[PDB]
Amino acid sequence: LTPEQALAELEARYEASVTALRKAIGDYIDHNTLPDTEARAEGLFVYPQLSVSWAGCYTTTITNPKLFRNYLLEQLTLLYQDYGAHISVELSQHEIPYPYVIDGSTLTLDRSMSAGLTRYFPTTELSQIGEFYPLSHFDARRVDFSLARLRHYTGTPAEHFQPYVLFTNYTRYVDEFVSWGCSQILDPDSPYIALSCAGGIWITAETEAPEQAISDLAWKKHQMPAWHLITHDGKGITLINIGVGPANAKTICDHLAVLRPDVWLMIGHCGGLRESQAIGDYVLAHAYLRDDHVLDAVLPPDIPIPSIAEVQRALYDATKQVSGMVKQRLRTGTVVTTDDRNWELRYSASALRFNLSRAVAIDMESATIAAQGYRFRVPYGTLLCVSDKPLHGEIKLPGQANRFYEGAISEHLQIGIRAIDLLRAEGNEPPFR
Amino acid sequence: LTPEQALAELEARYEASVTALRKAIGDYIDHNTLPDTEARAEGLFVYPQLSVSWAGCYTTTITNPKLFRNYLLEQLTLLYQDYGAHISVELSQHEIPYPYVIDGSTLTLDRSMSAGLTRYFPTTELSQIGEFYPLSHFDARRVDFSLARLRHYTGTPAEHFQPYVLFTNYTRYVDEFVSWGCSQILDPDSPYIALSCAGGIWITAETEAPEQAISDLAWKKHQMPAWHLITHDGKGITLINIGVGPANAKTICDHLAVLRPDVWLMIGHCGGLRESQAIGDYVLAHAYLRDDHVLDAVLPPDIPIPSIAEVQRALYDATKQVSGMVKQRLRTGTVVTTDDRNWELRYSASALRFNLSRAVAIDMESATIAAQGYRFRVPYGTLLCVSDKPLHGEIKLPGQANRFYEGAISEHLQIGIRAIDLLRAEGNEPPFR
Amino acid sequence: LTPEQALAELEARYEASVTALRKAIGDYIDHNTLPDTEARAEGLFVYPQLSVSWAGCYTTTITNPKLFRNYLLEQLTLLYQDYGAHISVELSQHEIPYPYVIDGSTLTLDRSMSAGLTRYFPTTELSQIGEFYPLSHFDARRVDFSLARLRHYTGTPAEHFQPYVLFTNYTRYVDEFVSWGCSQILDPDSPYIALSCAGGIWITAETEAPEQAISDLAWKKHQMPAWHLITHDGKGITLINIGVGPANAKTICDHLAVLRPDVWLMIGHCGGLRESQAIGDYVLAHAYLRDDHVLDAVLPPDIPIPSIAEVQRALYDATKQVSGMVKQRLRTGTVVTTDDRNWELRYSASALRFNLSRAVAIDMESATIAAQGYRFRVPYGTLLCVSDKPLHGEIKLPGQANRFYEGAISEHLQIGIRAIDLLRAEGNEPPFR
Repeated sequence: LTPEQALAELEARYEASVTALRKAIGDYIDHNTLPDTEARAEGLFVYPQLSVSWAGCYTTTITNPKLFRNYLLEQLTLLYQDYGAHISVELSQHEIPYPYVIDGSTLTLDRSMSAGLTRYFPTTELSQIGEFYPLSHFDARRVDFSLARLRHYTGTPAEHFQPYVLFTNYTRYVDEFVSWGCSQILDPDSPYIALSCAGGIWITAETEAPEQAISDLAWKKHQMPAWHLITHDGKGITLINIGVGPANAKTICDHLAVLRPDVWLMIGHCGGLRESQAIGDYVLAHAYLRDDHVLDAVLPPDIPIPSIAEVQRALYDATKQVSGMVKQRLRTGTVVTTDDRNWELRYSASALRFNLSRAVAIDMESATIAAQGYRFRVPYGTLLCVSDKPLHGEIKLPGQANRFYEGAISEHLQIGIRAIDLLRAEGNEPPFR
Repeated sequence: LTPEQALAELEARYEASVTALRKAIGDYIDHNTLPDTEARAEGLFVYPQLSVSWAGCYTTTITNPKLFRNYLLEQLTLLYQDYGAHISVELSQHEIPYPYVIDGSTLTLDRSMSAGLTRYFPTTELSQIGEFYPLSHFDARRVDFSLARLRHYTGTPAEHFQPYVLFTNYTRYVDEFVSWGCSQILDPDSPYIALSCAGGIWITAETEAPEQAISDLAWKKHQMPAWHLITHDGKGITLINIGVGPANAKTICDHLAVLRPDVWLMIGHCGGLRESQAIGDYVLAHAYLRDDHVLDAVLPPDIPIPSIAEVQRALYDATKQVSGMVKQRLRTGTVVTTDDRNWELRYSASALRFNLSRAVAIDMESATIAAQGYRFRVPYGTLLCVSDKPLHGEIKLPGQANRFYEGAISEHLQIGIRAIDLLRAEGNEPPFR
Repeated sequence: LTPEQALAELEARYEASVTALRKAIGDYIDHNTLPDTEARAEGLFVYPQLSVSWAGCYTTTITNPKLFRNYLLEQLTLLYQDYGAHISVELSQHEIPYPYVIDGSTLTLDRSMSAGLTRYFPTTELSQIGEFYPLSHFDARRVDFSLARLRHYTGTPAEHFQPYVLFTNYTRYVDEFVSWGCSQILDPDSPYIALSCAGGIWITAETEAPEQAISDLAWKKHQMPAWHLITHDGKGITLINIGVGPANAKTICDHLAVLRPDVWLMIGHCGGLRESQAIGDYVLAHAYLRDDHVLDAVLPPDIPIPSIAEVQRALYDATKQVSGMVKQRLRTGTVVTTDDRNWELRYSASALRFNLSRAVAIDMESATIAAQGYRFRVPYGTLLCVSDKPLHGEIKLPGQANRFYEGAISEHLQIGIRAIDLLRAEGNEPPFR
């Protein structure tokens, strides 16, 4: 089959199933009626299934054909002009849980109606989330489970996310990014055409008020707000403010992997461990020592996490170009990651390991992001800036009086954006990439 | 010595030392002059030291005699009427780091001045923070290290904290508490006389505007805001919004232990694990299964963490009185604590342990607070409310559409406050309690 | 002191002490006489000691000033024109064991004389091998312990070793290297002037017979023969045939580190693990998975072993230039190292790890050499060539009928030598490098 037919059929089947389930819920609520157990067994509430045969056959269940349109289309056409494969679209035996299809009702229901919904209708089973080979990394019951939480943690629809992701932990970066984006949109000759903020704000070049992009209500309701800078093609920039901790940088990566991004970058601040370092110097990681106890059950510390040559070259070039000069202000080394925000009180232990690995800086998130980008096959990077010297009696705090690190906050972000630009300019494994 | 003399001498010595250090910094900045190494060796920049002899002698260095006045006074008078002890006050050989005494200058200094300050003046050494026996749990260099971060994480001065602490993780509780406090202050016959909010807002009964207590800027700048409801005696209520995670509930406890509170209470929501539980039911913990990897290096999981009979009795009585009825809406059991926000994806492992311990609920903070209250000898409690049923297909999210858990948010807080009231109504170990 | 005076004094003191000990042994053997315990306590049998003061003072005992002449001289002059330091030379309190000074006698002694030598003369104590800071990595009692075994394992004097070391495991490489060197020496315009073979053979351009360099008696007596290609300056090439196993590649590195080489290169063959690989393709390592149980007590597997950018760039350039074409014949990946020569019989276990690390090849020595070059601060590299496909039913043996891997043995060595040439063309830490 030509891929266009497959896409159209998938969309039609998914729409029919969702509409049927919505109407069944509606008339059960409003008339106390149950659905037949025979017609429902005719694949009435089931996900569409796609299979390609070329050695063997690979089948998976698709969950949102209208959101993954470009990715699915290019992956299907890449296996239709270079190999010999047959494409089949049919109905599966897995059912759509009802909490995922609520977009036209208001469940102001008492306990009896909730019990009836739980009893007579499909629900989520934890034994499910986790012709004989898988075609993609994830099935439908996991992608749909993750898309429901992306909209809750972040605050923006999942249709807006862009392929180049930046992570921060300091709100001044957010202010700088919003200002720079609002300045760039007004430029007549620029790819960007719109800005989407957390909370449901859509700013274009024809809005009377540009002074509501950064409101204080966003940090009230959403744990990890995100700002997207849309492009006409679909190649923009996304900024996510994860926070502080190695457990908040793992869940967001888990939920964000299902969109298949193109690159993850980390931009933050650390604390130097070498006497030659001065506040305001850049650190580039080429190896990570993992002291965060998360991910030790699925990826043991014996497994080595390498670096990616292309990303490091891009970061070095961007630093050289933007800084306008770098053998003394930029270092390359091993960064430590810990889940203990008060490691000083136990320093006398950690010191031993800090000597065996010849570490250069310490932070709290980079190793977890690198591990998650290794597990899900996403390119990753890191570029940190020294904010204090804990071991040499110049210890400071993020947000307090610091006139040398606050100066280099509007230039660190420029280095990150230039790295993204340079990366974009150039260019048992499941067959989908 | 009578304790009054000891208190006066401690205050005078501390004030003299702080003033001397401040003036030395000032004239070094403004005239490029250094201090003598001989007069400075006359105990010019040193903490006062207090010793009591009664078997043996105990000595510690005091850091802020005017903040710990009541505690020190009662502890010293309790050892002067029941034992035979001699009290001595002198000068120690430990020096006051300069970052702790900056309250009258503005260090808009370049790199040269910062280097000079680091070289010619006392600084923080990490080998220090961690007549022959200790008189208190902590020395001065640790109390002063913690008081500097209490003011940064929270946003309020350390002189306002109250002895009865409530922990939450859901901002609706904060809104309810602020409203109830502002309503209580206006009552002519009530112990409370003022409210102190995060960010530096002081509300009394004679303020024109009571509509600025809860602003959205607090969540922008401070990670863990706190609201205090002051009382004339010093017996009020403190509310702290720690957040989500087992690593944010450990650092705040580390920094808050040095004020010697009277009780820590935890008020939040969990996810039920038993089929008989309905959304809106109360869970009371009598044992904790610790799956959070923090604190496993200083308190191994073999050590048992018991419960406190007085606190559990108070919580049961408060629930019975406020709820106005409890053998079916209230359960007692074992709660699990995990650092993985997506445990469902790995459920098939954890299930085994969930069967061996006969668990009743799952949450993310209670076990760490209980362990920290065990280490520092502070009474602790816990009272959770079921918000979803993950294993039985009724899984929900905090902040989403939930009309049965949002109803019992103005009554859960009342149960907590009544428990605090009931607890207040009644009533190698260092000699200080 | 000017460094020349220090060198002359060190040489004179060492020569005097060695001569005194030799004569004492001689006259004890030939006349049954003992040495005085008072004159001997005048520093009569002691190592010279060198100290430099510049912050603090560093002292170490020198063992062979006439062999380390250039290294010591340049390190001492580098600290005399860039810093302020004072140089002192004196006598230490450590004694020279007699087994290290036997170069003029023949101990055809019975048991009585051996017992007398052990009793009345200094001997080796195992508590010793393993003004207040160390000036170099090793002291005299360890350097002298290692120089005695370099001459036994290898078969050549320690004065001939060159700074650029190549490791092999296949004797055909040795034959090719000997032939190429003997051809290069005869060239009138070439840096090389002599060849030194294992067993004590010295070949120059004026020898009648060039057909005795490669004799079969070398493999009889010496475990790890080495061939040196001397240069007039001191910049030549050394080839060492370590053998097979991860325990023979660790002891030779231990003993060879004390000469401070400039680069270690590994050249061997592996077994591919990817279906796209064909026999005769090159693998370049950028991360090592360590399954050899040696070195797990001094460098745990948690510590990451990075790669060196300069060496990898040189290897890539050399492959591109020599091969005369490389995106398909050259791969970059993770190599596994194991101490089990029959891993196939247990494959069903190792497979799991082979999937977590995305490995590309398997060998038996590279990871140990990389770890040893990390511990002693020596640059390291690796370039392997595929010889069989164990997992895809093309398994072969080294030395058996293989007409595609035997062709690329005279070109692999050329790539290694070109890499050495390119590296030479360009260009709590002890102060000596």
